[PDB]
Amino acid sequence: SGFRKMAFPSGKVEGCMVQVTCGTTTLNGLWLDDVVYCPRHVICTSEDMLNPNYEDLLIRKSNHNFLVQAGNVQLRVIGHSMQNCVLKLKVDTANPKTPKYKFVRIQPGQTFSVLACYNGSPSGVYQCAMRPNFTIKGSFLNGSCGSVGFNIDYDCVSFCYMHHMVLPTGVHAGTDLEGNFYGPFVDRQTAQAAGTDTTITVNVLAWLYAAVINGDRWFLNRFTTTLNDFNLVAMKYNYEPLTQDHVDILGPLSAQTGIAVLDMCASLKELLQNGMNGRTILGSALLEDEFTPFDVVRQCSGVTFQ
Amino acid sequence: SGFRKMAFPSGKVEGCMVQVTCGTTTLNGLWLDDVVYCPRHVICTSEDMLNPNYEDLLIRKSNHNFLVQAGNVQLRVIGHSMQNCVLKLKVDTANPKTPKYKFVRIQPGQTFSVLACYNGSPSGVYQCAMRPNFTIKGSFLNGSCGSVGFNIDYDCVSFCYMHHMVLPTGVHAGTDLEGNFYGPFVDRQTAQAAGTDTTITVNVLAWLYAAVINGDRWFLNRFTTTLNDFNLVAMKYNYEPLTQDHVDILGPLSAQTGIAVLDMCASLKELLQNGMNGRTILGSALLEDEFTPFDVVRQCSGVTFQ
Ligand SMILES: *C(=N)[C@H](C[C@@H]1CCNC1=O)NC(=O)[C@@H]1[C@@H]2[C@H](CN1C(=O)[C@@H](NC(=O)C(F)(F)F)C(C)(C)C)C2(C)C
Ligand SMILES: *C(=N)[C@H](C[C@@H]1CCNC1=O)NC(=O)[C@@H]1[C@@H]2[C@H](CN1C(=O)[C@@H](NC(=O)C(F)(F)F)C(C)(C)C)C2(C)C
Repeated sequence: SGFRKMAFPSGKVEGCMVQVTCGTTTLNGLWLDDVVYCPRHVICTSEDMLNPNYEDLLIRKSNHNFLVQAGNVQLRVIGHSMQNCVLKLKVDTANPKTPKYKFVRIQPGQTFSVLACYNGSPSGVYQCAMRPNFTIKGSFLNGSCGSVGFNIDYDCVSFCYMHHMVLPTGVHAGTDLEGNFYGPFVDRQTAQAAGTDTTITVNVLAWLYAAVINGDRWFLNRFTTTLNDFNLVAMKYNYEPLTQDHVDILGPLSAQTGIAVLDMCASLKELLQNGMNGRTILGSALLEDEFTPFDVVRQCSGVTFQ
Repeated sequence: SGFRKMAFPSGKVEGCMVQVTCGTTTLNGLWLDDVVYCPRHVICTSEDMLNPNYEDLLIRKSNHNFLVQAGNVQLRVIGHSMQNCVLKLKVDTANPKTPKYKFVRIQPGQTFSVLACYNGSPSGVYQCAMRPNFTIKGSFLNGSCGSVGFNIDYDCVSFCYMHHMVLPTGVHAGTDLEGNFYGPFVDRQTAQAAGTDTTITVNVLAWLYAAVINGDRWFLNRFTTTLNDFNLVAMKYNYEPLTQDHVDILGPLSAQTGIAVLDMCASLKELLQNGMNGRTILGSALLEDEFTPFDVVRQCSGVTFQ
C-alpha cells in the first residue's frame, strides 16, 4: 500500500563516517577496516582550489598533518596515498563497525542512497539517481564533501559515490570510491557545466508498473507499439532509447502485472504526446524517472537487509 | 544546494528492531532496554482480527508463547502486559544498543521518519507527515506492523508512531508508543474511513521559504495581506487556518530571507487562486505540505545528529 521514494537504512554507513581535517579544511571521510577515504581537496586552502596541484600539495604533507576524528577519538594516521581524486589515510586502528562492502561504479540511470554528513556526523538520508549527464540531484551544503552514496544487498554495502562539488543549476558531481569522477568534471574551482540531461526511460516505465501495482491505472490504453516506433517518439521528448536489455530487466514487473513492456510503451507514448491533463500518477503531476526496476520490486515486495 | 525529502539517519532505530511471533502471526517489535513494544494484534489469528477481544486473547497466553528474535538470538520473555493497543514484553536481556529515547505524541502537521521493517529486519526509510485527518501517507506491505516513526534531536530518538493498519484510499493508521491511536481508528478489521484531509498551510509556507533560499523565486509577488484575509482564501481551497503560533514558528525563515510571513501569505494566495501555470517550484508541479519549518531549517542549515 502506497509508493514512496525510499532510502536504504543508513546504519551500516553511519558507523563508517569520520571527520578529516588538514590545516583549516575539514570534511567527511569513510573509515573501512584501517583506511579512511576522503576527497583529496581536504589538503587545499581556499586559494589552492582555484588551480590546485594536488601532487605538489600532498608532497608537502606528512601523516601527522591529518587529523582524523571518529566521534571524540582521534585516529592516528600512519600512512597516506592519493588515488585519482581520493585520498587514502592508513590509520593504526581497524574500524570494528566495518560492514561487508564493495566499491562499485554505477551506470547512468541507477539509483543509490546518500548519507549527507557534516563534520563526520550524519544529517539525513535520501535517494538519488545518477543522471544520464553524470550529475546527481542532491541536497548538499558547505562541508558535505566526502558524504557517500551506496546500495545495500542483504548484508553488503556497495559504495558507489563520494561527493565533491556543486555545478551551475545546482546539480552535484563526484567520484566513485577509486576517486574517478562520474562525467567530465574535475575537482577545481573553474568554469564547468553539466551537459544537457535526458529522461531515464526504463525508470519511467518501472514507475508506471509501480502505479499499476498500486491500483493507479487510468493511463493504461488499449494499444501496443514496436520498440522502434516507441524510440522514435522518445527521442522527440528527450528520453533515453529503450534497449532490449531494458525490456528484459522490466520482465519481472511485466510478468507481475500481466502488461507486456511494449504495451506499457504504448501508454507512455500517449502520455508524452498528450500530457497528463491535470491528473496525477502515484500522487505526482510529472512522470518520475528516479526509480529503477529493482527499486520498484524492492518496495512492492518488501526486501529487507541484514 | 538542492532541496529533497530527507529522512533521519536510521541507525539508532535499526539497532532496536526485533521480530515478534505468537502462534503463526509475526510482526516487528521495538526493543528498548529490557522491554519489547509491538502491536497487540500479534496475538490474533486471521479470524480473530474481524472482532477481537484482546483482553480475552491475552489472558490465554503466557510468557513462553511469545517468540522474540533479535537477529538469530531468541530473547527470553519474562513478563507481559497490554497498554492500549500496544503489547509490552519484558525480556531478560537489556538491549545494549538502546539509544537515548523518548515517547512523544506528535501533532497533525508534524513530520517524522519511518523505518519500514519486515520480520524484524529494516527494508527502507522515508519521511512522513501526520495528516490533519490523523492518517499518514506511507508505504507498507503485509508484515510491516510494528515499524516505527521517529525524530532525532542530537542524540535523542523521539519515537512517535507505531504502524498498525491500512485504510481505504491506501493511507495508513497507527498509534503512539503508549498504544493510543492517532485519530478515531481501532485495531479491528471492520469498516473504517479517514475523514476528509486538508493541506498543512504552515508547511506549504515553510516550503515556499525553502524555495526562496534555494533561489527559486518566480512566485514572489509585490503584495501583502492580512492574516484574516489570507485565512478566508485558505478556507476555500481546503487549507488549515494559519495561526499566530504558526507565524511565530515561521519567524526564523522569515528573518533569514527578509520576507515577512504575511508577504509570503500574499504570494501563496495568488498561487492558490491562479495555479502555477505549468511552472514548478523546487522541481514540483504541486504545492508541497510535508516539510515543517524545522525540516526546512534543518536541511538548509545542515543540522547533524550524535
Ligand atoms: C565540499 N564540502 C563542497 C560541497 C559543495 C559546496 C556547496 N554545495 C556543494 O555541493 N565542495 C566544494 O566546495 C567544491 C571543491 C572546490 C570548489 N567546489 C565547488 O563546489 C565550486 N563549484 C565549481 O567550481 C563548479 F561549478 F565547477 F562545480 C563552488 C563554486 C564552491 C560551488 C573543489 C575542490 C572543486
Ligand atoms: C500489519 N502487519 C498490517 C499492515 C497492513 C497490511 C497491508 N498494508 C498495511 O499497512 N496491518 C493489518 O493487516 C491490519 C490489522 C487487522 C487488519 N489490518 C488492516 O490493515 C485491514 N484494514 C482495515 O480493516 C481498515 F480498513 F479498517 F483499516 C486490511 C483490510 C487487512 C487492510 C488489524 C488488527 C486492524
